[PDB]
Amino acid sequence: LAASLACAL
Ligand SMILES: [Ag+]
Ligand SMILES: [Ag+]
Ligand SMILES: [Ag+]
Repeated sequence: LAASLACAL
């Protein structure tokens, strides 16, 4: 989940 946030942004 954390990585998905960083990736998205
Ligand atoms: Ag991305
Ligand atoms: Ag990415
Ligand atoms: Ag990604």
